[PDB]
Amino acid sequence: ERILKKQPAPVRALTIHPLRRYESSIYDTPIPAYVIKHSSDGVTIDIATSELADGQSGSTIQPFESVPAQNLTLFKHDFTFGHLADTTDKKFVEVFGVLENRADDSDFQSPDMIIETETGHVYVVEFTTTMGDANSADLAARNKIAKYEIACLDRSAIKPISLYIIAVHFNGVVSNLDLSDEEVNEIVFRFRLARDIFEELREI
Ligand SMILES: O=C(O)C(=O)CC(=O)c1ccccc1
Ligand SMILES: [Mn+2]
Ligand SMILES: [Mn+2]
Repeated sequence: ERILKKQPAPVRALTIHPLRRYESSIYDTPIPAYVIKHSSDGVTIDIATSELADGQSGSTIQPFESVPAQNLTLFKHDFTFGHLADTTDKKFVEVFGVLENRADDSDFQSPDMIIETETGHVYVVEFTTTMGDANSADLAARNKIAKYEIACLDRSAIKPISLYIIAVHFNGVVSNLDLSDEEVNEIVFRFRLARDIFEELREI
């Protein structure tokens, strides 16, 4: 029995912390070689993690990164943020039930994460990437906010919601999380490697 579930009710509202621009500081860091291995189910990326220095950026990458067939088209997105979410996409209805007397499209939207805490707070997290610059990253983040703001606001009448975004570009991150330099660098480092592996997968 969990006592933190027995607290008075929090304010039921939508909270959005402001977006901030972060710059990567990956200053000439080893990037691991890779070989794309044919598998029964999708591919497995054989990545030479032994080439990396202990604790350098990229230390969250696994020696063998499985990419099942069903996750292939979102590889760039999912490899980039794979150290933060095992998987992505959870439907609103799975956490809130149907909002109104009748279901509608907002019940079946699925941001990359919907996290419910014992204290009764819900965190909605959306990841996105861009091949553009920091200005393109800020625009992609604002587009994800606009995509989910209505569903979050309506469901905030049930449990309070905080909506977080991470948008990655080649040289940094736009996010309303409060990220360290090392956390920014991990996201960017994985995105940069993901871009490389993608140029190969698309040719194959
Ligand atoms: O674009 C993103 O940032 C997504 O997180 C997309 C996503 O979930 C998805 C799922 C199924 C089909 C197309 C996109
Ligand atoms: Mn998604
Ligand atoms: Mn996403």
